[PDB]
Amino acid sequence: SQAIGILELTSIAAGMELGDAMLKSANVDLLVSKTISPGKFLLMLGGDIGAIQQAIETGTSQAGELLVDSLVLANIHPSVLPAISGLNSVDKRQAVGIVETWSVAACISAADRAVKGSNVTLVRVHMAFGIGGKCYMVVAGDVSDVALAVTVASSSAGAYGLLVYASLIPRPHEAMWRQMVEG
Amino acid sequence: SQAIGILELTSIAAGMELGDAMLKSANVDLLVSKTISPGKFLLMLGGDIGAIQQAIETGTSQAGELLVDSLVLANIHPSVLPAISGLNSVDKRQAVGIVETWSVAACISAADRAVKGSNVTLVRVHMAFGIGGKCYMVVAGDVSDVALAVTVASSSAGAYGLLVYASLIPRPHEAMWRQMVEG
Amino acid sequence: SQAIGILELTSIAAGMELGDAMLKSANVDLLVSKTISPGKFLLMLGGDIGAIQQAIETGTSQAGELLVDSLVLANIHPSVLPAISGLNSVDKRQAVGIVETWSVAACISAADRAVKGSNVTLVRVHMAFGIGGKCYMVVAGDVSDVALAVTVASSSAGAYGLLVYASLIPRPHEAMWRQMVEG
Amino acid sequence: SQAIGILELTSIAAGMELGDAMLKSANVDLLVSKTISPGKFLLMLGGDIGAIQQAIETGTSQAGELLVDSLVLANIHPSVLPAISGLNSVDKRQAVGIVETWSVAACISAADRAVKGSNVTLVRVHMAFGIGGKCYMVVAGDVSDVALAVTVASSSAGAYGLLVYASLIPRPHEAMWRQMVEG
Amino acid sequence: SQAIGILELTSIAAGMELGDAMLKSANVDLLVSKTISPGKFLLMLGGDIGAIQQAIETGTSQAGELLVDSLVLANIHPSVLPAISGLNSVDKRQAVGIVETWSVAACISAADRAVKGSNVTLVRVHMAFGIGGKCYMVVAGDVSDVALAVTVASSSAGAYGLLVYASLIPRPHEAMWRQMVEG
Amino acid sequence: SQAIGILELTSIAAGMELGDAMLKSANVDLLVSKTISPGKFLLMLGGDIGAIQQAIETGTSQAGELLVDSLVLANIHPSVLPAISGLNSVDKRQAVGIVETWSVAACISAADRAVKGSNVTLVRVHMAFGIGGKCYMVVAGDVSDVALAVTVASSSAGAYGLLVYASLIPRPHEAMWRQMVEG
Ligand SMILES: [Cl-]
Ligand SMILES: [Cl-]
Ligand SMILES: [Cl-]
Ligand SMILES: [Cl-]
Ligand SMILES: [Cl-]
Ligand SMILES: [Cl-]
Ligand SMILES: [Cl-]
Repeated sequence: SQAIGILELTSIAAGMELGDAMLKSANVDLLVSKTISPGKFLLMLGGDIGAIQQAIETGTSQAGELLVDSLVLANIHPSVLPAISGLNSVDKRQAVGIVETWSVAACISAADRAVKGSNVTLVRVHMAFGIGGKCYMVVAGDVSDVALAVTVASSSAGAYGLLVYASLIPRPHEAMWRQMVEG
Repeated sequence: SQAIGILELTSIAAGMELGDAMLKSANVDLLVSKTISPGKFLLMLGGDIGAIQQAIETGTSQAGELLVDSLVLANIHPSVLPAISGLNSVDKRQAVGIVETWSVAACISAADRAVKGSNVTLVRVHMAFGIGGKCYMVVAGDVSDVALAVTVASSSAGAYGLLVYASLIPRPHEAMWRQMVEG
Repeated sequence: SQAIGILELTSIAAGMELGDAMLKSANVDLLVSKTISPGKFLLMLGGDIGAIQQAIETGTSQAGELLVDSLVLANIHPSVLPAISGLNSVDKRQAVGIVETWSVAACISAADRAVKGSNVTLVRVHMAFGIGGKCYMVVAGDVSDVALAVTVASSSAGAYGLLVYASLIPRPHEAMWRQMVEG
Repeated sequence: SQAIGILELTSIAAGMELGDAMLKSANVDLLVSKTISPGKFLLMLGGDIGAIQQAIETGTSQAGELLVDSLVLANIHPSVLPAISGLNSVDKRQAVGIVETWSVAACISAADRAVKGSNVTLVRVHMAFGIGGKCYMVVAGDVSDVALAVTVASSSAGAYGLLVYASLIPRPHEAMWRQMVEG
Repeated sequence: SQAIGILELTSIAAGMELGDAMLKSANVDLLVSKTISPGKFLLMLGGDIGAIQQAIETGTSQAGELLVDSLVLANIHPSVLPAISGLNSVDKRQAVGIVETWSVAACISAADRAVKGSNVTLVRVHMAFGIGGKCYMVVAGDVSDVALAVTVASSSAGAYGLLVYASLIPRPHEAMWRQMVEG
Repeated sequence: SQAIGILELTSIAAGMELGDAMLKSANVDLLVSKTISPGKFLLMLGGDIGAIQQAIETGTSQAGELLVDSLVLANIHPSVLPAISGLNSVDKRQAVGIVETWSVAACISAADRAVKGSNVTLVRVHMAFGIGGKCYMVVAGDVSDVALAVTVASSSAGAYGLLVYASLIPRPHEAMWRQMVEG
C-alpha cells in the first residue's frame, strides 16, 4: 500500500533544496537525508504510492544532470518505512535474524518479503555506505518465525544474486542484543 | 559419529579395483560408485571414522597419479549417509526445503548442520554432476522445522561461499512432491 | 487455443520452488520439469494462453537473476502438449517422418505447423540437450500425410534457419520404429 | 569371421533414416543406435564382413556431409558383438579383468585379442561417451585366464598408446561383481 | 542411364573451341554453353555415360590450365537433361514444389532423386549465377506427389549441407504459376 | 623387509668418496655404482631399512649441492635386490614377461608387486640410462605365473603413469631368451 522513494544527487546543496521541495510537494516522509562519500547526497522518502511518484518525478525533473539515481520501490509493508527511518520496537528478547545484502533496494525487498512471509518484527533496515553498498535488515521473534523470515528474505536477495549472508541468533546475548536491535 | 569418504579417480578400471579393495579393507559401506563425465570415477564410502580414514588412505596410496581427489568428512549424522546412498522415507506430505550448493563436500556439511539443528527428515543429497558441481539436499517436515533446517544449512554453505540458492515449499503440489522427495 | 510456457533457471532449487508456484498460480499443466547440464533447470507448461502468460510472468518476476530464459509459444495445437510431456499413441505401423531442429521453440513451431497442415499423428517432440540444442519431432501415418507434414515442418524450421535435417522412412524396420516412435 | 561397422553422423534424423536403411540393405545387426553429445548420432553394427562393408558403404554414400566418421573393424571374434550390444553371461563368480582405453576401436581390438589369446568370457565392451572417449572391456574367469587376457588386451591398447589402465580383481565382492559384470 | 558433363573454363575462346571439339568427339548434347561472371565459360553436356566421360576427358585434357572445374554426374533420369537445357511441359495447373540449393550439382542430384522418388513433372533446373551459386528445381503435380518430391529433394541437398529452402505451393496463383513454371 | 637406497651425485669424485663412506657407515650392500651421462654418478644400496636410511642420510648430508637425487624404497622383497645388482638364475626355459617403465623407482615398485603377487623368478631390473630413464624388469616361469606377474607390475607402473609397455613371451626363441634373461 505504501512506497519508498530513492533520490541520489551529485550535490549536497541540490539535495537539500530538492529534499525540501519534495517534502512540500506531497504528503511524503523524509526517511533519510544524508551525504554519502565521495560527495553524493541521498534522499529516502516514505509515503503513499502516488505521493512518492509525484515527489520522485518533481525531484528528478528539478535534479537535471545532478541526478545520480532515482528509484521507486512500490507495494511496501508499513513497518518497512520506520525500519528505514530508525528502529521498530521489540516487545521481548527472543531470536534475532540478520539478512545482509548488496544494495538498499535488495534489502528493502527482502525485508518486505520477510514481513509479509512471517509474524516477525522488522527491527531495522541499515545502510552501511549508500544505495549500492552492504545493507542489512534485522528481524526479531520466535526461532520458527525468525527462521521463516530469514529463508524468505535470503531467497528474495539470492534470486537477484545480491545476498551476502544471513544468520539466525536464537537466544542472543546482551552485548549483542543491544548491538543488533538498538544499533 | 559417522564419516563420509570421497575418492575420485581418473580411471573407471582403477575405480572398480580400488572400490572393491576399500570394501574389503574396513567396515565401510559403498554409498556412491559411479562414472562422472568426462571419464572420471567416483567412490563415496560411509562408516565409522577410523574405517573411512583407513579406506581412503588405502585408496589414495593405491591410486597414485590416477587420483583426482580424496576427502574425509567426519562427525557426520547417521541420516545423512542413506540420503547420499539413496532416499530417506517421508512419513507424510508436509513442507519441503531445498538447499542448492557447489560441491558435495559443502552439501553434506549443510545437510549435516540441518539434521543436528532440526527435527526434519533429510530426504536426499543429490549430486547433479560429480563432487565439485551443483548439489542439493532435500528436507521435509513442519514449515517451522523446514524453515530452521533450510536457514542453518544455507548459512553453512554461505559461510564457504558455496550456496547457490535455497527454497521453502510449504504445501507442495501433487507432482512437484514426487519430483522433490522421490527423485 | 493452447500455449507452451518455457522457463529455464540457473538453479534447481529455484526451479522447483518456481515450478510449484506456477502450478498453484493458474490452471497450467507441468509438461517438463528437469535439470539440464551443467546445472540449469527447465520448466515447460501447457494450458490456456492467459494462464500460461500469467504463470510465465510470475515465474520470470520471482526468478530474478536466476532466469536463463523464458518463452511463451502461443496458439499451439492440443496434440503438441502431450507430445512434449511424453508420447502420443500410434494406431498402426505406417510411414515415419523426423524433422530435426536447433531449439525446442523451432521444433514446437514446426510440429504445430505439421499438425495443422496434415492428418499425421505427432508422436513426440524430443529435446536431446535443453532448449537451444538439437530437437526433433516424430510424425507417423500415410506416406503422403507424412510427406506433407515433413515439408511443412521443414519449411517452418528452415525459415528461421534452424532446420538440421528431415527424413521420411516409409515402412521402417521394427527396430527403428521401436526407437523413433515408441521412445 | 565377423565385423563391426561404425557410422557416426552429425544428425539424429539422418542417423535414424540411415540406420534403418542399413538394416534393410544387408543381414546386419544393429548393436548401437544412440545420440552422443553435442548432437552427433552413433550407429554400431555387427555381422559378416561383406554385409558390414555393404552397409557402411551404403551409409557413407547416403550420409554425404552429415558423416562424422565411418569405420569397419574386420576379423572380430563372435563374442565381441553381443558384448557391444549388451552383456555376455557369466557362468560363475571368479576373477574379473577390466581394460580401459581411449576409443571404442582400441577397446574392440583389445577385447578381440583377449578373446583369441585366452579362455576368458568377454562380459561387455562399454563406451562411456562416444567413439573416441573412455571405453572399457570386462573379462571374467580363472585368475590365470584373466591375467593372460588383461596382459594381451593391455599390450594391444598400449601399442597404439590408447591404454588408460587395466586391473585384475581376483575374488571381487558382491556390490562390485554386480556392478562390473551386470553393468 | 543418362549422364551430365560439366566443364567450366577460365576462357570464352577456349570454351567455344573445346565445346565444339566435344560435340564432334561423341554423341553428346550441348545443354548449356554460356559465359558466367567474371569471365569464366560454362559447358554442360547430356548423353550416354561413356560419351559424356569421353567428352569430359577430351575437354579436361585439351583445357590444361584453363580448366576451372570438370564434373560427371552419372545415372541421371532422362527428364533432368531437358529440364537443364530448357523447360519441361506441364499438362495441367496443379501444386508446385521448389527446392533451392547451393551448386548446380546438388540441384541436379536433388532433381534426379525427386524424379525417381515420385510421379512429379520436373519442370526446370535453374541456375541463377554459375555452377556453385543458388540453383533451384521446380516440380509440378499432385500435392502428395509434390510433397514426396520436395522431401526427397530436400533430404538429398540437406545431406551435403547445400539445401537453401524448399517450398510447396498447392493451388498456385494465375501470375505466380507462369513465373514458377515458364521461367 | 629390505630397502633400496638411491643416491645420484653431480660428481664422480664425490660419488666414489660418498659411496665408500656409505659402505663403512652401515651394513648396506652396493648394488649399483656407476657414471651416468652427462657427468652424474649413481649409487644404489641394498640392505635393511635402518641401515639404508642411515646410509642415505650420511650420503645426502655429505653430498651438499652435489646431490642430484636421493631416494629410499622400503618393504622390498629379497629377490629384487640381486636382480638390481645383477641377474637371478633361471632354472628352465619357460615364458618371459617384460615390463618397461619410466624411472627405476617405478620399475622397482613394479618388480616388487610382481614377486609378492607371484611365483615368478624376477630375472633382472635393468636401467638403460640412469634413475629417471627407461627401465625394464624381466620375469620368467609358467605362462600363468608370468601373466599374473606382468599384469600386477603393469598396474603398479600404470597407477603412477609411468608404464611404457609390457609384453608376454610364452615359448621364447633360442636367441631372444639369451638376450632377455642373460642381458
Ligand atoms: Cl549532511
Ligand atoms: Cl506491517
Ligand atoms: Cl541423525
Ligand atoms: Cl490437435
Ligand atoms: Cl535417441
Ligand atoms: Cl568367440
Ligand atoms: Cl622374495
